[PDB]
Amino acid sequence: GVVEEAHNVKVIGSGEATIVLGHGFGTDQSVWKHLVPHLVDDYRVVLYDNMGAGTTNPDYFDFDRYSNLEGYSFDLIAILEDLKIESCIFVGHSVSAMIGVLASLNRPDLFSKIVMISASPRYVNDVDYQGGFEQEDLNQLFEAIRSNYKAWCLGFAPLAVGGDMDSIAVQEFSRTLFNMRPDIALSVGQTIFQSDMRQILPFVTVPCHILQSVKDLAVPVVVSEYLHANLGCESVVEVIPSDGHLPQLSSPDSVIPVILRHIRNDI
Repeated sequence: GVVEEAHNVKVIGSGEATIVLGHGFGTDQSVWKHLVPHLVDDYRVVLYDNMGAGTTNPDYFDFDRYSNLEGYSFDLIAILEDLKIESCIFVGHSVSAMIGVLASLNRPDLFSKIVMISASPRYVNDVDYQGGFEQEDLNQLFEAIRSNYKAWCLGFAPLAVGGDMDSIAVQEFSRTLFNMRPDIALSVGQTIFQSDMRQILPFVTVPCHILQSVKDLAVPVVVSEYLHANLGCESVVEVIPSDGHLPQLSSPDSVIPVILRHIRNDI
């Protein structure tokens, strides 16, 4: 199947009860490796890769399509339609949380709940909003990515993942980051860092569970409070006593039980 192949779609199980898991920048569906084992006996589990991940064909990366997060939301809806899924719990890591939110505005019927891990609607600070970054900080980042990609990957992965600098998770994320084509990494990094989803949050109607590490390079804790205050749906927040932007990969013993409780239990 064309969509299946392009996004490396994997489907594990057959019930109606379905969970779809979307990954963040720099990684792939393997970020879910410590969560999936605990879902498959109860749910049909769907994994996919975002266009532009290093596991995808760079020929399919259309810079205009992906110039806004809406392109990735259309991909998500296409995957759901291709699989004939009528409803799912969507678990979105990092940018995928916002991708799922956008998809839910167009097709709320397809989602019963969104569980977000490491989400942010806006990374750039203004005089009334803390997102974590000044524009000049983002400018430096993009220049690094342009100048020497390998070296940028090696420096960034430990910061993003947190914990011990030579952990297996750091190594894995360095590998997946460097698997991206450099031009695509740069373009998508800019699209994400410059995004702004704040204005649409009041229109969300699907219930959201907002989870993050207490220490996350890209997500100040106040962002979780901001999502909770401004989302128009029912929501709950749980800050986890963990380090890292990919804590489901790097700190599973502390993080997986929290994600599971939010998947299995409704607000």
